[PDB]
Amino acid sequence: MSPNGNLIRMLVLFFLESELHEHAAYLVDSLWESSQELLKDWECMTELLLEEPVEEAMSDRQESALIELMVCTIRQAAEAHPPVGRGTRVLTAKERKTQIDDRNKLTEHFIITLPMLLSKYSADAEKVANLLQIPQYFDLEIYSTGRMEKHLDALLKQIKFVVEKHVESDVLEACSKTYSILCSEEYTIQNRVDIARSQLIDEFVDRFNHSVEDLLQEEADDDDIYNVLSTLKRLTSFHNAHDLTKWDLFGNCYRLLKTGIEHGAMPEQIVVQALQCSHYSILWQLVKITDGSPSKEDLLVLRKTVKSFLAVCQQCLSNVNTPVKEQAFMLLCDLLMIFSHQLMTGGREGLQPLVFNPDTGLQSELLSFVMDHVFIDQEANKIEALHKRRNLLAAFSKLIIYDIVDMHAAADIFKHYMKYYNDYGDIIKETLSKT
Ligand SMILES: Cc1ccc(CN2CCS(=O)(=O)CC2)cc1
Repeated sequence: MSPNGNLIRMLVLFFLESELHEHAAYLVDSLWESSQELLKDWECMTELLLEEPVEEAMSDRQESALIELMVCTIRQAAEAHPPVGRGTRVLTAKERKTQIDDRNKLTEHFIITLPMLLSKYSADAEKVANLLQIPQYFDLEIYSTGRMEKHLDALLKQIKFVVEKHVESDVLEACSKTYSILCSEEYTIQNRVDIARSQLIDEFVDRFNHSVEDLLQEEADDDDIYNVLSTLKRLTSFHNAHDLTKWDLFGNCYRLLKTGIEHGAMPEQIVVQALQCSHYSILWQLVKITDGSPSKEDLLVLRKTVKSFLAVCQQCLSNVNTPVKEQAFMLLCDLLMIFSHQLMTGGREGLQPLVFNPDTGLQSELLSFVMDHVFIDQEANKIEALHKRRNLLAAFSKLIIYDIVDMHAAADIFKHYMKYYNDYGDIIKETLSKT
């Protein structure tokens, strides 16, 4: 109890203080055989985190490590398998019984205590994004069973306060995914969560629409920019996993982008998010059309939308801010792939009107960005910026393979940048072999 408390406290210390475990998941996984009993004392963990001291209080860094360790243990108990990259899969009857009981214990426990945890740590973006990894492991049927509706309300309350207080893509994304999980995985509670969700969306769609109108009718206050950006981030975040097409967000994202192109002066992060939000609106318009039985005008309306947006992402390659150029680029390669001829596969040849072959102008510009932003002359940030330029190349690589761009003009650029490997590589290879 206070014994298990000492062990968990020293465990958080050994993790933080040694460089002997870099990943919490890996430490937990390694101690799992020997210390499963300790590592699932979740009452002890939430107590440490929620109670005030008498004494010796936890530091902010230890609080954070304890949450990350707690969530790793919740995953291991619920999944009953090592974490990704310690895998090698069949459970014994006793492991299956322990998995069921463990899921039951953590579900009953964290349904009650996750609201209290979110409440206390509501400001700390890292901690909240960690704490919201938890409900994905819930046995959601218990929200009915244990007459625990009071605690579902409690969570939705605290998710609302979190979404309202924050703009970090991590946090917003954890809220978005957590609403997804609560909704479409149990009918009893679906109806209640849908209401809390759509109410939350309405409040943000109002704030966004009022902020857009402020910004555009204006010379523009720093408040006008914060208001648009902050509300748009929430809606973009959610628009990935929630179909928000009933709110015409595309229209206002389009105006934000059309204004910034025209008067040249839209803040980079408003352009980037407006781009992402518009893209997510289109993907969702497309899903509703594939699955429905769409009329001729239904298709031709989505066509006009996609053409004006391809045109916006085209013009956005010429914006000064490289984050914009990269977003515009990534969406161009996505969209030109999606609205290729592939679309007409699976007897779906009704969709011909939605196909788009990029013109030469666009292919040339999708060639330039590669030359300018994938192939550049010149710690942690640089291995992250490399994998991104890899994604940007791979994304572009797909348009080459299917001849959506000039597949020859592209290979020439690959010759030009590989030259020093085809001219001196053999000599460099054998030399480095013998050292
Ligand atoms: C939102 C936004 C889009 C594009 C630009 C770039 N600007 C317009 C394209 S251009 O070549 O006509 C002159 C440069 C700026 C802002």
